[PDB]
Amino acid sequence: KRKGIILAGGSGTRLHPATLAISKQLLPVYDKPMIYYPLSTLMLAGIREILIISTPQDTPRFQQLLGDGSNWGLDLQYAVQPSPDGLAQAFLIGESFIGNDLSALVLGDNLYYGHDFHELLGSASQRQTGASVFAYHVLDPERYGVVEFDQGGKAISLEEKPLEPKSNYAVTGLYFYDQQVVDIARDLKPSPRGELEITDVNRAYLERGQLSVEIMGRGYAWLDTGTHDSLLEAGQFIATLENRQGLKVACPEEIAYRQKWIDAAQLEKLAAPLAKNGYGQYLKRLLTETVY
Amino acid sequence: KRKGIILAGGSGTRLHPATLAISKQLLPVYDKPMIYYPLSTLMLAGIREILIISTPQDTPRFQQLLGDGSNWGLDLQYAVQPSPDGLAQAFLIGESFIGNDLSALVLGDNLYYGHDFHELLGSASQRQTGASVFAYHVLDPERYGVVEFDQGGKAISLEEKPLEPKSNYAVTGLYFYDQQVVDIARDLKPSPRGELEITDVNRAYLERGQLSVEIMGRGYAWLDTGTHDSLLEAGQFIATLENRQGLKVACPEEIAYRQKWIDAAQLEKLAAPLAKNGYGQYLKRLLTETVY
Ligand SMILES: CN(c1c(N)n(Cc2ccccc2)c(=O)[nH]c1=O)S(=O)(=O)c1ccccc1
Ligand SMILES: CN(c1c(N)n(Cc2ccccc2)c(=O)[nH]c1=O)S(=O)(=O)c1ccccc1
Ligand SMILES: [Cl-]
Ligand SMILES: [Cl-]
Repeated sequence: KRKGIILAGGSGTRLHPATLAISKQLLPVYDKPMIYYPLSTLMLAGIREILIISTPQDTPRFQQLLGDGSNWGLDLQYAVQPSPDGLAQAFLIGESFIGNDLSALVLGDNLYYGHDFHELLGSASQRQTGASVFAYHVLDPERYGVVEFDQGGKAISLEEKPLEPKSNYAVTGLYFYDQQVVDIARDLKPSPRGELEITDVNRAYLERGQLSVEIMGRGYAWLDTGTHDSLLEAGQFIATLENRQGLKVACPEEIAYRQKWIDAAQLEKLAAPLAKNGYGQYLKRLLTETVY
Repeated sequence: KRKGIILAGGSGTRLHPATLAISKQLLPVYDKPMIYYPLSTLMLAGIREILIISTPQDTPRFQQLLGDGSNWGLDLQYAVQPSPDGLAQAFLIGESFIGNDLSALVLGDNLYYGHDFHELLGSASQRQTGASVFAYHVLDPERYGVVEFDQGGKAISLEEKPLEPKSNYAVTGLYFYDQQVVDIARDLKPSPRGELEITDVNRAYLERGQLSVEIMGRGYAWLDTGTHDSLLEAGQFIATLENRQGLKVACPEEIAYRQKWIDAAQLEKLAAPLAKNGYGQYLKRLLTETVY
């Protein structure tokens, strides 16, 4: 079975003053808190048992929003990150949560969208050995881990934030790991910046021949929310799809309902308190519409 | 083989004064003229032989932009629509262009986007009998043809712009027809509004048991450009994907290049005149990037 982890840590001061109010991942993308999207993403890969790592100060705030997840058929747990020592520390912090299980790590500020996303996540979640990551063509690969391919399409190198990228293929912030991830991670020492890097972990799988790098196609939307401009862009986007469709993106209640993790009576009950606004009215409509 | 048709007709005065300047389908969605999207859509379904129907006044303008299509591996032809007698008149006007072949009709102001769009269009283009259309969940099904399904998911009725819709499933403006389409069409008389309706044609296939209605999923983007607000929304959208990816949506040159309809020397030649701007630089980069 596969446990999940959301890294919803500090972005420091780089989005202040917006974020003096609350954590980045509490800020909304259009109509719902940023963290609903990566949560919804782990739910879509069929993952029910999730660890949220954030700062000591923001843990309670996430707790208040999300609880223990039992309202939605989930078991949500929390772990505090004291210092921003890199995202590969997620595995050490999360070491007893993980235990002997498989895992998935997602960034709390990435936004995914597209057709058959459920199936793309299934095929990486389905593999019970090695590691699986997604490469997505971007304008600015310097901002991310960057995968290099040989003429045959096989991954041959990874580099973290290179000043001179080998490709425009960025590694997305959504990752799948077998039971080897903790131990590889424990053998890491901090990078020149002073962080435990996810790229160093993925590289170790690569050298073992156990890294699968699947392409996320250009028909998928991968966005993030690292600047005020891009956050804004992300809101417009979702808003446009939602107002077009009469359907929501990353509605956790709906997803749990479609995963069969809660039933129509439980859904109606979550809808009860929110009946006056468009969101509770949306969850009520899902009881009596067939949506393909 | 399958011929294509683009209906890029009058929107009257309903977008004036923007459109006193030029036809709607000449207006740009972000960086390229509206008509590049439905053109690109027919190209993606593997269609090379295309009839553009527009007003007498706009035919030359389309001609000037697009030519005979031979620059892009296409054979583009033109036919004038004198009066706005409905979109089912496309088949009568287009009757000798169609001849004994299969066909596809697309609206000149619809925007499609998503993963495996190429494969969704292939599976309807592949069928050599009957008709195939796509139903897409929308907020406002009153604006469109609306398909009804039975508990099993089978189409059981179609209605044009109903005041009291049976579902939120709109029939998109992208349609595939066998050789029966002209004759069915010739048996149509104008609706109460005074138009030859596409819904009446699709209904006739439905009653013959020869209408396939495939769902276009919520992971696809279906947008249109009927109002100034929505046009604007469509531009933002495309712009967001393009600036994110460093990739274009509905670049006809690129598509013809990937269809193998033109070669790397022809592409370089189309790039030559546009070298100074971002678009010609984009076509040059496609000569030497591998894009999955
Ligand atoms: C639009 N997407 C989506 C989908 N596709 N669905 C339908 C669904 C729900 C569960 C498993 C497969 C499909 C849904 O109920 N809510 C959604 O937001 S999605 O696959 O692109 C998605 C799913 C979760 C988070 C972000 C996007
Ligand atoms: C993003 N899309 C797209 C794609 N997918 N491609 C790649 C491609 C090109 C030809 C056949 C299959 C895939 C492309 O070269 N240009 C594109 O705009 S698309 O399928 O959503 C599309 C294609 C044509 C018009 C509008 C969207
Ligand atoms: Cl794709
Ligand atoms: Cl879908």
